[PDB]
Amino acid sequence: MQYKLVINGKTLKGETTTKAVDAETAEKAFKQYANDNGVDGVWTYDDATKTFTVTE
Repeated sequence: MQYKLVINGKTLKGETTTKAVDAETAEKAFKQYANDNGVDGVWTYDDATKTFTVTE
């Protein structure tokens, strides 16, 4: 499944995507991505749209 990450950061804002077999695998990839880019926010996940959102 294609999962989407919506980033609402202080300085970095946009969207990116990743492909994974399940949501937990996608979450790990996105949490690594956020750490690599210096984003430290709160997360939500909406199973209906397969979208994660992170806000600083």
